Amino acid sequence: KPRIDMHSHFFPRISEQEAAKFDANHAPWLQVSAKGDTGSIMMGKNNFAPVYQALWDPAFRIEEMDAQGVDVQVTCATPVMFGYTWEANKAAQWAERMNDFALEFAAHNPQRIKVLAQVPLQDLDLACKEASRAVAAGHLGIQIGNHLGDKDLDDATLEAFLTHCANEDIPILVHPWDMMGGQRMKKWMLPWLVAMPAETQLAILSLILSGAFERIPKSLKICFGHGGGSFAFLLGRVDNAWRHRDIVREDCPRPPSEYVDRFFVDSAVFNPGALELLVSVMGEDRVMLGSDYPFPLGEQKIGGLVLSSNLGESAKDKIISGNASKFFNIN
Amino acid sequence: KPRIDMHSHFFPRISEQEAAKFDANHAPWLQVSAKGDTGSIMMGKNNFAPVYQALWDPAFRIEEMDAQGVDVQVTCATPVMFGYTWEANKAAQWAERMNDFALEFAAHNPQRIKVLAQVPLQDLDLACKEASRAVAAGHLGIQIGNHLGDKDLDDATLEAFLTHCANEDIPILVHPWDMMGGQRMKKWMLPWLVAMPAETQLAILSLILSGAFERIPKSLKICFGHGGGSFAFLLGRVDNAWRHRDIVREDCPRPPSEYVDRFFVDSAVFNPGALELLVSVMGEDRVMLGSDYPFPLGEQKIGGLVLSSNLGESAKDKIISGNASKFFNIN
Ligand SMILES: [Zn+2]
Ligand SMILES: [Zn+2]
Repeated sequence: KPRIDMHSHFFPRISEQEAAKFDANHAPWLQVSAKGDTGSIMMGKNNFAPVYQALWDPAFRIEEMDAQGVDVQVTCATPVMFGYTWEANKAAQWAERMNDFALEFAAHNPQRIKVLAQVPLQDLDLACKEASRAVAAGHLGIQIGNHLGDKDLDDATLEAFLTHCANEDIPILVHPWDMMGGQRMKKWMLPWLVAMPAETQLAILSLILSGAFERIPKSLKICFGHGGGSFAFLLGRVDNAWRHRDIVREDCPRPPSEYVDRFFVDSAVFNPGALELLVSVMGEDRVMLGSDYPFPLGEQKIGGLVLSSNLGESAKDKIISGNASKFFNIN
Repeated sequence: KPRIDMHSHFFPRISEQEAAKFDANHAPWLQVSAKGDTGSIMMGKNNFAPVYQALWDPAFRIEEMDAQGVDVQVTCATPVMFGYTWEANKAAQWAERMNDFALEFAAHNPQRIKVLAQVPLQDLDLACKEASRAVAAGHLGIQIGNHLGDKDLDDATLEAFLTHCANEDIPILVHPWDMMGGQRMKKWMLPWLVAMPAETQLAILSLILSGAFERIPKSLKICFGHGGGSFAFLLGRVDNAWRHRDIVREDCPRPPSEYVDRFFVDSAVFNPGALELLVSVMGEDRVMLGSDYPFPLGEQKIGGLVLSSNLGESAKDKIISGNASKFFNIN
């Protein structure tokens, strides 16, 4: 404290009516109960997901932000409302509305509620254009899904989007999404426990092993959700492959582990042993506090894992505050 | 002072014609150079994967085990030999043929070379039979793939098999294979770095979260390859999902981390920090030295990682030999 939570999500107060004007049965809208405190995300006229009032409603969130030790919270879209599968124009039309909706959300208090914007990533131009229009309008950066939906980061198109954002000092949060294991992982929220970490790790490696970091300006500010999934733990596995296989080493001139200095992670790894190794790999300068609020699989006690750790005080302040102040340029 | 490597692979001297009897298209076979030093595993008339002499030649393997300081090696099928997609009776015939080759491989030196059996896992009745048969013939246990198409370890067919092995005191090594991810990970051996440790993690969580460990006798000796993939690192994320989501908790009565007392992992994580986490999670009693010999991205210097670690002499003895001697019953 100043305490920054850079990983959380919102959903806009849109009517099914307005949603249908985009798509009648594939654009998400928000159903609210009589007594406000509950509701649900809807796809068609049929329920999609039940949802906490904290997801929308900036006023209710602030009270929770006060109850948590949380001064500033960055929030961006729920992966559902991405729409990387729609027509390019309908998506870019949709993109702008959510981003304006996000600012109507951060209008309730623009000091404590910062917002990242979404792009139509299926269309490079519109994506790049939407990004600058939104960051200039007051969004602090961009949140993208981690793939789309079959050729991963590394794809020269997505590399180009990263160059655009890097050239204009646009910060990126990369979020795992649209996993991933097919017709498996049906129970116990397995996609969140197995697939999400894997997606996130895939995205990172796809940048390192393609040698994308050799072509992208160091101006690139890029953060990866959920501690970078399983990346930090499996890194030694990767270096070993790099050392014994020409194919792993062909587009990657340095040991993959060299590249940790070209990206950020959030701290959401839910375990002191694991947070320690994450910092050991990433450096205290490259780990930012994120909660994944207000999702049940997020951190309930926001900052509790960091504050309670055997990390230095120097390290704690950077993670809780220092790193996100510079990354997003917040003061 | 003895050294036991409990994770290595072999491939037998099968000719194109003998494999042709099983399947002209899908039966793997071995093509050796005239000198007898290079080799290729073939699928039908097609080149699958390049391999070298240590895979098939136990004389050449012994000298390599001599150079490496490994006293006793436990080896088992290369997963391409599984034939889980085949017609059952054909696959059962194959399994037996393969497991007889494995006895003949071990014949060169049966005190230093120990084998695990494969099974027609797609058919429970035949699988149990072949497991029993093979162990009575000299195998110290079974190696199975971690899944059968969309069947993960929580599937009743797979749980019945484990339950059989438990009752008959047959140890199991669980190996990742037939990796998820589709057309997504085609460069830099990404399926090995990303999908492989995720598969292994899914196998473990599938037993844990379905409550399968509550139904399977505590006598079951079961080990997971490559340190149980990313399991140990992402355990916190699991325990936290279990604590805040009833659908994650529904079939699993205890916190997922309590189940580390029901299984083992090999030590192949390629990083002293990762090894330390792993041991911290599993305990020095539940981690065993395995190299993934003789594949390019196994451990080239067998035992190097464990030996250069800050672990006590007591824990090193266990991982290097102690644990496997009791797990597999070796002298
Ligand atoms: Zn999230
Ligand atoms: Zn292996």
